Amino acid sequence: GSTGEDAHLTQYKPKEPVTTRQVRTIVEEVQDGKVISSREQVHQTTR
Repeated sequence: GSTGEDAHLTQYKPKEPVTTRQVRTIVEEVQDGKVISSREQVHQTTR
């Protein structure tokens, strides 16, 4: 009987009892994936 196969990430978000940083507000924006219109490209199914 062959063994199974899977994957996982060893890294994880550390949960501290108290954070020094106030973290009043956060941001997350990049140039990539801007999506100006996404109409120039043409896609269709194999049918």
